[PDB]
Amino acid sequence: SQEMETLMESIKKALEREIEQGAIEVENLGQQIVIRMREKGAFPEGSAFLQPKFRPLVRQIAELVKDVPGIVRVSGHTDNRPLDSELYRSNWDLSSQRAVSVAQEMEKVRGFSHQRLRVRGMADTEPLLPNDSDDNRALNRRVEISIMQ
Amino acid sequence: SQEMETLMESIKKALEREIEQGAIEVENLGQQIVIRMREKGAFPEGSAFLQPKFRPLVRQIAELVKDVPGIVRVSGHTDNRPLDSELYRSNWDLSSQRAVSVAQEMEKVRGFSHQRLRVRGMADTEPLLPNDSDDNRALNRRVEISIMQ
Repeated sequence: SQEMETLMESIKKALEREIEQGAIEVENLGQQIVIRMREKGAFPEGSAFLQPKFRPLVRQIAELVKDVPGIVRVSGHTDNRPLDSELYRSNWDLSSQRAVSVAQEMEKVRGFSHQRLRVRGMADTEPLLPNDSDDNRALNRRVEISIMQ
Repeated sequence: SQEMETLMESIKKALEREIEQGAIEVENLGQQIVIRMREKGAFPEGSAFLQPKFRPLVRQIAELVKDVPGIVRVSGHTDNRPLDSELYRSNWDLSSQRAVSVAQEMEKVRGFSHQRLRVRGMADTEPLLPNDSDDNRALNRRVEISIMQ
């Protein structure tokens, strides 16, 4: 587990500003490191299109973990509001596509193995917060990258 | 698992016909029941569009499992051939969207808990066989429904 702690703090350091700005949270979860990335500044609402300024952050994360063993699971999330858009068939679709964008962006980093990636759409099944206000529903719409040894 | 072993037989007998044809395969892996649906007959090649004749089979599976506890994880898979797609951005996308099509169909069944579902795209990271023949690749392109107690 030595590599877990060194890896976690290494990420914490490299992402210091993003963490301080609330755009990212990094915490240990059993034998996995979980990186949560807020919707604001990463995706436009209702869209899976990864936003320009966020691409490099994603690649940085990929850079940080490329030399570590273990599955990299990318998971998209929505709030519990039914979705009305013509582009996506449901919350499963949108949460799924968001994880797809991030995974596609990570595998562009040379040395980051494609084989390590797993993509998940979680729709509204794993809330962080009760869906009882706008601020909360927004925090639930994060994308998560889980590093699993 | 006795609730599972019963479940499994209920499934094996429910889908005996399709199990014969080779449309479905039912295995048991640990405390989990895996249903593998063959690409041919369920999805066109290169498409996440669930074929009309295959929809009722998916609903039937949702019916058979609606009464047991446990996560229902739907996973799409591809072979390792690069996707030549207008419609899909990558094998993550296509494999992902296939799992979305199946999940959306299952939750149309009354009493089936939306909250149980998980959607994953595995691309080519979990071959059942090496991608060295046309039969093998066709086989790798299945979709799986995993029932996890």
